[PDB]
Amino acid sequence: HHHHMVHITLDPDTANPWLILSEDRRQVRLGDTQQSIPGNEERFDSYPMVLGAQHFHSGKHYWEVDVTGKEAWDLGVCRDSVRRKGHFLLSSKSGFWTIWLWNKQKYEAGTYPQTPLHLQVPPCQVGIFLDYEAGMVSFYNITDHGSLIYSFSECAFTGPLRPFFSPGFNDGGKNTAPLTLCPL
Ligand SMILES: CNC(=O)[C@H](Cc1ccncc1)NC(=O)[C@@H]1C[C@@H](C2CCCCC2)CN1C(=O)C[C@H](N)c1ccccc1OC
Repeated sequence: HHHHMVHITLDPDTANPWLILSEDRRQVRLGDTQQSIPGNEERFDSYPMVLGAQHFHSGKHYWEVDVTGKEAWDLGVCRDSVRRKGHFLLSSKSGFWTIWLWNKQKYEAGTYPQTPLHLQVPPCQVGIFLDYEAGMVSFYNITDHGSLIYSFSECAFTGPLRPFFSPGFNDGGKNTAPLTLCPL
């Protein structure tokens, strides 16, 4: 899957305004306050969420994310069509294919309802693989020899798809650290 590597740039036009993106659009973290930026149609308004600029219409695509020091986060892909504005449940039923950590050490897949995961090694790095034609998205524990964390299959897929990130909420005080997309 390593050879299907893709270079992803976070899109500030989708970014929830509490989010702070590094200049190179390779890092995202949650600010202590809220940016003043357009209320445009792509912007996630309710939750600290951001997409990659990239759209996947076909083919196989792979990337990695550092989560070192983080008590919560959310990673995966979603339909370009997913709703941006207002409250919703993160799941395949809303057109997102994600896993997450919340409340330090509780890992779960975004099934409806959510599936708790039994991991042997807390991941410091997460790999995300998309096979469009096979309607598949899978999550590997880079820290544990690239062991499969979880796989969504028979996803079908018709629209364009988007990479998806949240550095999580900081209700904790201790989730300040950013997500980082690893150079590969
Ligand atoms: C709390 N309900 C849940 O089961 C999960 C839990 C969850 C936590 C973390 N990662 C994924 C899932 N929440 C959601 O699906 C969404 C996304 C979530 C975000 C995502 C990453 C940034 C920080 C947290 C916060 N969340 C809501 O708050 C929903 C919300 N409560 C709501 C859903 C419907 C109808 C009215 C409604 O509230 C008005």
